[PDB]
Amino acid sequence: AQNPNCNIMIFHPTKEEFNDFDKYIAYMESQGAHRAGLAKIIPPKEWKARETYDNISEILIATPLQQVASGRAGVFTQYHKKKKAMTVGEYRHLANSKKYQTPPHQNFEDLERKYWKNRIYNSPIYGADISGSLFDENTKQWNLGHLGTIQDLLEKECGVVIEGVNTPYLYFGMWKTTFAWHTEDMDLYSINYLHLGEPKTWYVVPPEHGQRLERLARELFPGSSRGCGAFLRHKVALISPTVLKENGIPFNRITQEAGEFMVTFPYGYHAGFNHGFNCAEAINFATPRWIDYGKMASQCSCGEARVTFSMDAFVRILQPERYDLWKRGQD
Ligand SMILES: O=C(O)CNC(=O)C(=O)O
Ligand SMILES: [Mg+2]
Ligand code: NI
Ligand SMILES: [Zn+2]
Repeated sequence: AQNPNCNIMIFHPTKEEFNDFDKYIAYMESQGAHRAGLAKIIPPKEWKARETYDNISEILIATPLQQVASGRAGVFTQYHKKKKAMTVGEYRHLANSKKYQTPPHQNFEDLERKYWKNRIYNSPIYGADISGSLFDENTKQWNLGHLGTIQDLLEKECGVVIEGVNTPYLYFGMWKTTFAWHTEDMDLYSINYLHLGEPKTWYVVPPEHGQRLERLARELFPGSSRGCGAFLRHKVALISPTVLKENGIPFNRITQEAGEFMVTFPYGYHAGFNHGFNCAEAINFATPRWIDYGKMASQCSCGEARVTFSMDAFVRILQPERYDLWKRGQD
C-alpha cells in the first residue's frame, strides 16, 4: 500500500504532465496521495493562471462575513455575522489596516502559535463563497472554470442525466480568517488555487480516520451533536492541533503559498486559516472513486447546513432513501 502513514504529498508535474487533469489525479492516487486527505500540487514553472492581478479591486464581496468566535482558544465555534457589501479594494484596505493586519512574527511556526493563542479574541472578516473565477479563459491547463462537471462524471460512470451545474468560488481572506473542520458536500473532492497574497495553513485528517475526528467533535461540542447527527456540515467548529494531539487524532499540516494548488480528497476533514490578505479559488469535483463516498456521505437534516441547487440531484440519485427527509431540512 502506498503512503501508509498518510503523509501529505507534494507534486511537481511537468508542463507535459499538466495537460490531462483527470490522469494526473489518478497518478497522484496511484502514489497514495489520497490517504492523507490533502495534497499540494506545484504547477510547472511555465504555467500562469492569468497575466496579472492588476484589475481585481472592482470585484464585489456582496456579503462579507465577520467570523465571531466562542469557546476556548483550542476549542471554539464561529458564527458568521453578515456585513455590508464592499469591493475587493475596500477589503484589501481593511485587511491591511492596523486593526486587522498580520502581526510581526519570525516564521510560519511563530505565526501559527499566535493564531491558536489569539484567534478567539478577534473577529476577522472573510469574503467567502463568491461565485466567479480569476483564471484567464486562455489558460487551458488546470483552469478551475473549465473542469469537467460532477454531473457529467455521474453521467459517464452511472448513466444518469441530472440537472445542476458546477462553478468555482472565490475566497478573499485576511489574517485569522478561518475555515472550520469539514469535508466537502457529498464528500466530494475539492481543488483550491491560491491566486495571490499571503499563505493559507491547512490541517487535515486522513479519510480512513475521519470517524475518530467525528467522535472527538461529538465530545467537544456535545449540544451541537445532539441537535444534528452531521453538525460538522455546519462548518462552525474549530479544534486546535494541540487538542487533536492530546486526544490522539491523527492529522497533518501544511502551508499553501500563492501560485500553488491543494486538492482535498473524499472524506478528508480539513480546517485552516489565512496568514494575511489573499485570494483563493476553489471548486468541487468528482472521479470514479468518489462515487461510493457520495453514497455513504452524511447529511445535515436539522436544516442549518442549507446547500446548493446541484446537491439535490446528488442526494436524489445517490441517497434515494435519505432524499425525502433531507429535502425537509432543505425546504
Ligand atoms: O479556502 C478556504 O477558505 C476553504 N477552502 C476549502 O475548504 C476547500 O478548498 O476545500
Ligand atoms: Mg475588478
Ligand atoms: Ni473544503
Ligand atoms: Zn445540521
